[PDB]
Amino acid sequence: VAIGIDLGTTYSCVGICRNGVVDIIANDQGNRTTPSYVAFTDTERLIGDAAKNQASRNPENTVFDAKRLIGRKFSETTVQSDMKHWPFTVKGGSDGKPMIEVSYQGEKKTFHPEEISSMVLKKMKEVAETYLGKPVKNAVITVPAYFNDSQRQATKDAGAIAGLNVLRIINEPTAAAIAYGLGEQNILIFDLGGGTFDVSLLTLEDGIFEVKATSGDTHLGGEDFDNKLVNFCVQDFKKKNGGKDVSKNSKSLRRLRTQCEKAKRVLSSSAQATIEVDSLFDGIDYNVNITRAKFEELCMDQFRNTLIPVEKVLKDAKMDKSQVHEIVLVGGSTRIPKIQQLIKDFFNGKEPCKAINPDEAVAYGAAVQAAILSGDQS
Ligand SMILES: Nc1ncnc2c1ncn2[C@@H]1O[C@H](COP(=O)(O)OP(=O)(O)O)[C@@H](O)[C@H]1O
Ligand SMILES: [Mg+2]
Repeated sequence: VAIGIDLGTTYSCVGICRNGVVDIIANDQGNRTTPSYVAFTDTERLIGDAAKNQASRNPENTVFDAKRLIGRKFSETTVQSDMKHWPFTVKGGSDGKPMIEVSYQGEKKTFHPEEISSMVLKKMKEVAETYLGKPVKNAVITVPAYFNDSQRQATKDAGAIAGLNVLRIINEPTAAAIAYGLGEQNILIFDLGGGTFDVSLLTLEDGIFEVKATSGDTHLGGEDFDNKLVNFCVQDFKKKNGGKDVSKNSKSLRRLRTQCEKAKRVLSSSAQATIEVDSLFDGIDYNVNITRAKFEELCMDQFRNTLIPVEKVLKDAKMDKSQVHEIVLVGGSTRIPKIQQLIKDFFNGKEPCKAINPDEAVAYGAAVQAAILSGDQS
């Protein structure tokens, strides 16, 4: 028995390929993906939905973004940039590795990034075990195509810490292509997730995939679209509440961001949505209606700029966009209709591969590869 695990920047996903078909496994709360969050409380260690749902109440001890630190040295310039985002403490050890400091059961505990990720993997493992009713040990784990040897080995080590026999580390874009069962074929993976954007151009030759070029933006994702709605709501609240500034309270903002993300999802299938927060700031209730057009308007420049990395990978691959045989939409943010419209137009009306829920495709393909590596050629 071998599973496929997408260890995602913001959400992870686990699937299993049995008898040639892939079942993505929902977790305790019925969610087919699980937040890559770990929280420490006076009494318990929380992972996934429970961790994220409690983040606003305990930001200092709720850890996320471990993928941004795994396999890196603390001094790298990316860590210095990324950290003004994290409410949790990160320090450098003697070896120079990042140490995530939190409080757990009234005590101070430090964890390496791969130890945090091992906790997320262990959760996904248990999710599969509950669904299967039997233990699981073998697994394939995916990583971004640009991950280096240290980041990959640290991800493999996280698997071993979680009790998993890691059969192979594989590239996220190649997993997505495998999911779709894709002569030479030029394949463009457009992966717009919760915190990151990755564009990869692949070639399929004799059933063998080759990554020809990659680009993207490590700080463009759904969360940034949430923040445009948050900025709008902060200005709106000020206009109707005598200039009171909600942004000065971190809890209020986080409560507001949570509702902005919810409404954003609604706007992917409805023409408008409501953002509602009772007692948001002071004792003042907040309520606003957001149309798809206004949401699109607020994010247009960011939506438009997703195409610049697409042009770059094609430039680097010495390839004209008309030579792309398939466009694969990965990442939950590719559910936004305006994003899909921009991609299709850029590729002159070519319909993209999107039938597989975009936040599951990576786990989907990973599970396929896990089955094949287990001797199951079904
Ligand atoms: N229907 C939807 N419309 C717009 N965005 C969505 C929708 N569903 C999920 N998302 C977004 O997708 C993101 C998560 O994508 P995911 O693929 O899990 O990210 P990652 O793989 O980087 O962890 C979140 O920002 C979330 O808001
Ligand atoms: Mg993911």
